[PDB]
Order: sequence, then C-alpha cells, then structure tokens
Amino acid sequence: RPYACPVESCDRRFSRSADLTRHIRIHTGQKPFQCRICMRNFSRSDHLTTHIRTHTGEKPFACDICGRKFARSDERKRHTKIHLR
DNA sequence: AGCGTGGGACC
DNA sequence: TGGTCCCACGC
Ligand SMILES: [Zn+2]
Ligand SMILES: [Zn+2]
Ligand SMILES: [Zn+2]
Repeated sequence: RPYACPVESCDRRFSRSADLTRHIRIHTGQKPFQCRICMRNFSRSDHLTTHIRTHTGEKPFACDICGRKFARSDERKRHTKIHLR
C-alpha cells in the first residue's frame, strides 16, 4: 500500500512497486508490443500473445465436459460453467 | 461468443 | 526488469 501513483489527477495506490510500474503505462499510453499480423499495439506482452490467437485460431484450452476449445483459459472457465444445472 | 485489458502473483 | 499465468471486468 505504500506505493501511490504520482500522477496528480490519479489517487490509486499499490502494495507492490512493480504493480505501479505496469500501472504507469495506463497514464503514459505506452503500447510497446506489436502484433506482426495486424500491427496493433498492446500494453502487455501477455495480452499480445492471446490477441495473436485471434489470427491463427490457436485454442489451447479444451473444456473438460464437452472438449470445446478456447484461445484463453478464462474463456474456457466462463464456458465450463454452462454445463451445470 | 470474442476479446480488450488492468491488477496480483509467480518465476 | 520483464515474462507469463490467473482473474475480473467490460463491451
Ligand atoms: Zn495512476
Ligand atoms: Zn493482430
Ligand atoms: Zn464444455
């Protein structure tokens, strides 16, 4: 919690100094990761990785119940719960 | 659905 | 630093 965002208009606080560094990019608008397929810029390398799958169609996450594939684990997570009742 | 994207964590 | 998951939330 000791790490406050220096931007004046912003008052968000962070427990980890590094979580502030990432956060600073929201204010600086820095997007240092580019998709070589569509040239779009992204603020995070991990977000670029999952974005690229929208081009290749790579879906490494399969639902345990029906086997349906998803590009992201969170999409699979959101899906799996539909099998309930 | 499709998928951007920030915060927390872990390495 | 900086890479990479999970999470969550949003549209
Ligand atoms: Zn801030
Ligand atoms: Zn792209
Ligand atoms: Zn399923």
